[PDB]
Amino acid sequence: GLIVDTRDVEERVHVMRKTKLAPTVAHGVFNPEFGPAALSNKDPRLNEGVVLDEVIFSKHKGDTKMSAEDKALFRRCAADYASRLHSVLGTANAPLSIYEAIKGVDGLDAMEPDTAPGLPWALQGKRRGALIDFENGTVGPEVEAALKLMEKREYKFACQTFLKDEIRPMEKVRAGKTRIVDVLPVEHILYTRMMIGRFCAQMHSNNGPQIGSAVGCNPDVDWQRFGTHFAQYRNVWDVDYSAFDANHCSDAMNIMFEEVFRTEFGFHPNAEWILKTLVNTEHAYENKRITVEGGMPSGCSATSIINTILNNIYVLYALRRHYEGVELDTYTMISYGDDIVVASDYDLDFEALKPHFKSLGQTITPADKSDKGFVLGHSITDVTFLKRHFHMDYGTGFYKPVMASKTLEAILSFARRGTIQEKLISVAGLAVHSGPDEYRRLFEPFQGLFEIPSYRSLYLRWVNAVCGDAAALEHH
Repeated sequence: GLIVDTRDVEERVHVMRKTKLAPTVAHGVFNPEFGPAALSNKDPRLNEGVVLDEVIFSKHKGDTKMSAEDKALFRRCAADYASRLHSVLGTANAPLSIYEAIKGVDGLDAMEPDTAPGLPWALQGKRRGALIDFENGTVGPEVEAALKLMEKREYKFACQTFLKDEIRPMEKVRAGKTRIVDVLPVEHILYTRMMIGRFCAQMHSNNGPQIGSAVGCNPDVDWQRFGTHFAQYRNVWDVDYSAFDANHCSDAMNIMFEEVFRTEFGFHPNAEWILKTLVNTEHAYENKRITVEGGMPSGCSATSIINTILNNIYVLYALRRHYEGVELDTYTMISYGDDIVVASDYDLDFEALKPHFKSLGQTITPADKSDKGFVLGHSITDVTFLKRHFHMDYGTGFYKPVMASKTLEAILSFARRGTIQEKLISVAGLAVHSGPDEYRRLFEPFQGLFEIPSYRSLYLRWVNAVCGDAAALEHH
């Protein structure tokens, strides 16, 4: 986005912290080229000249203003995608009750009871639980007051910059490439969920190529569904973006919000309004207040869904800006945020699409760097989606999500104190797909210290998850 103003204020919003990640027994064995991101400017690992503040906001290099002709085309694309989306999902998009927004509904998890509350609550020493009764699904006086301002469209707010405590490749760690979470006030998240939580739950429940979204999918069971679909096309491309979320221009955001969340599609008039509050935002970092025009805040409610919707419209837009007669059936795709897989029987020239994506402020390049240009002929077995490859399981003939061993090793090398056992059971679910031998090697360091699921048990669990009938047939 475009930083239009920077100012210093009296109130200091703390951002520096201590990492909660520590090495595990596997770290000494795998020696991963990864480490916890720097959470302080004083971190000795940072390179000379690295100012955490600056690096974090360096992604904002402008808000691309689209021509009248391009915005008209973009609206047509947004409306065409919206037509497909609501045709598949239906129009039961009315507001969620306060209780439902807090507790959740089928397809939408409940809100986090103890995560950051945002501003100005964090400066007042108030935690989320002091504002909302998460057990009974009710809100206190402070939130109630804020909701009234939102119903009247008079609500104002500032985002709290939060450093993401996570593992990253060391090269990025040293460069100070610590990612962030733009924490919005809890009442804002609550109201956003009230306005579009219904729609979000439905998108989760209907994930797939038809609506171009993988948000809410379960790789274990869905890779077979996604794999068989894409294996049917002549060409498959996996695209990479640079700062996808930060480079969404205000024109694209506003237009998308205007065409997708219309009252005629079952949404309350305030759904478009609350989403639009995300376009021009104020961010607090220590004593600084930075105003940014354009770009999607990080971690805001429905972030994955919004980014995925934009990704779908971007592809339709770019193809139509280059070719004539392009429609939704000209190609097929699936995306999760900035992650994306596109396919078509037509020999689409993605290299030529670069300038068209640039008109949106987005920079695309092939996911496969062993080629300074897009090529034809790739298949579903050559792409990576959600950090997973599409491999055929020889035992069943079903596709399974396989993660790179270097990635798994890195994941296994660090953990928050007291969570290792639970983390291992989770990663085991990801590692089973790498096969018996690699599975054994990856968990070898933990043997005897923690309970490691047998490869056999996880494989059987997976077969039934992907196809219950197949699991049953094996018993005739």
